[PDB]
Amino acid sequence: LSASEALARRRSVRAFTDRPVDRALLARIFEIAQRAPSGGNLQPWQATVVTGERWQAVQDAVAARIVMGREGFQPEYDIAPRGLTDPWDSRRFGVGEALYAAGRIAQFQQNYRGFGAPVMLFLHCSRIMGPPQWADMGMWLQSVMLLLVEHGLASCPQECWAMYGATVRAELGLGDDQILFSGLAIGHADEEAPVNRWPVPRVGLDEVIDWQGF
Amino acid sequence: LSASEALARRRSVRAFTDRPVDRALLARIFEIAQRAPSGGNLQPWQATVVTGERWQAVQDAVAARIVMGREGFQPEYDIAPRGLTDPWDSRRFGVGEALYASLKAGRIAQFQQNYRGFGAPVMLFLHCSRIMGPPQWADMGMWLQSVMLLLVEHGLASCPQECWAMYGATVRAELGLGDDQILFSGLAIGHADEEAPVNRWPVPRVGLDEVIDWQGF
Ligand SMILES: Cc1cc2nc3c(=O)[nH]c(=O)nc-3n(C[C@H](O)[C@H](O)[C@H](O)COP(=O)(O)O)c2cc1C
Ligand SMILES: Cc1cc2nc3c(=O)[nH]c(=O)nc-3n(C[C@H](O)[C@H](O)[C@H](O)COP(=O)(O)O)c2cc1C
Repeated sequence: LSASEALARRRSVRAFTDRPVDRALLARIFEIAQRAPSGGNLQPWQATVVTGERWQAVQDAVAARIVMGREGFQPEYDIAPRGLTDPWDSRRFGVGEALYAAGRIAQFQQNYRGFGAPVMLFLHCSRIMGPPQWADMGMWLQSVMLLLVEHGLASCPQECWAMYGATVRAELGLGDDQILFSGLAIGHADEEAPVNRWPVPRVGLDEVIDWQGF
Repeated sequence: LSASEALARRRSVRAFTDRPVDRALLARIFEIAQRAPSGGNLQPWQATVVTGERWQAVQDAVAARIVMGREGFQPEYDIAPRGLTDPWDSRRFGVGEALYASLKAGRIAQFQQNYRGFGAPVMLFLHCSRIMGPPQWADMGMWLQSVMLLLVEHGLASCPQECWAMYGATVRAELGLGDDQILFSGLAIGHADEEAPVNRWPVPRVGLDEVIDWQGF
């Protein structure tokens, strides 16, 4: 499977089968993903991969947070930018309706069970790391996501876990020197599920690339 | 070429031939790279791709700052974390070893080549709105790595370059970008000189032991 095809076929999967994931395969995938670049070769990404009973523990700890209402929230940072304008948000609303086309509470709690993935990756780093190092983490993460598709697996990046970073970090036994960026649900896609088959929009290049001197 | 092979063969190339880059191919690489994910599908990345005379103007303007010594610096942000400790600090000097081994004064001289994109014919400047936060910066990395892998797949090479953020204001000026924008990084783009010493040394990575923790398996 070519990089183009991997890129094309990678999507945020929100329904996984219970087909087990080969730990050997994941390990091999992480080996190659480490070839992602990073400023100064800092390789600042760190990951705690959980499954089974531990993975169920994280779910329950956060579940406890969730019933606490707005008091249970423990933001690691600002997920949505303060000062998001509505022309930016129309992008999320464009994908937001299509995902669906109150009830919302129900689907969003599925986030916190990783949409049924058997494995959950938690991507974190030292609190000393700055914005370019977070960009390095993105490079690694997208490397992982593409390798998963190539290898017959699927994934869903989830920043929703950062709503409860401290709880997650505590449950993972990570120090308060670490900060949680995102979760990544991992597993085999339910490839007959509707939520996994709608076409996902992107803006046109006219909104992205400016050419000069050509 | 498979995604695994792309990941494996992608390196930070610091010696390019002067074979031009096909504008058409670059355009085709960017529509596919746009399939990168992003929080909320915000797609926060923006890029200004320069070549020829424009790419020469950016070079000259930054060179003017460069001779100003350290009084000329215009950092967009903190490139290296201030107070960077081990294990991390040993990692950059170690790759620093291998990069120069395959080549004070001369050391300095080579580093300044950064500001000519190591001779690359094309330079992409990746930027975004200043409203964007750290998670949006990770979104940009996701996009950038998509581009770098697609290049490799199509026989092109690149060098991501944060060195340009040392003179962000000047670069933004020469590109005509507003101060609502912040420059993250450059990406030098071109055809790799596949006999260059600088391009053939094996690039180290830490073992998974330092990266991955497994729980419940
Ligand atoms: C850093 C990051 C965090 C994300 N967090 C979530 C999340 O918490 N819940 C969710 O449903 N999707 C999440 N996503 C998926 C995005 O909504 C998705 O990538 C975007 O809508 C584009 O859709 P696609 O990836 O299927 O192509 C996240 C994506 C990224 C890159
Ligand atoms: C965001 C970013 C900025 C970078 N900036 C520079 C740079 O300014 N100069 C340079 O020589 N290399 C730069 N690099 C390349 C890294 O040094 C390189 O990725 C690392 O040593 C690993 O080497 P490799 O990518 O060839 O495997 C940058 C990489 C990243 C991700």
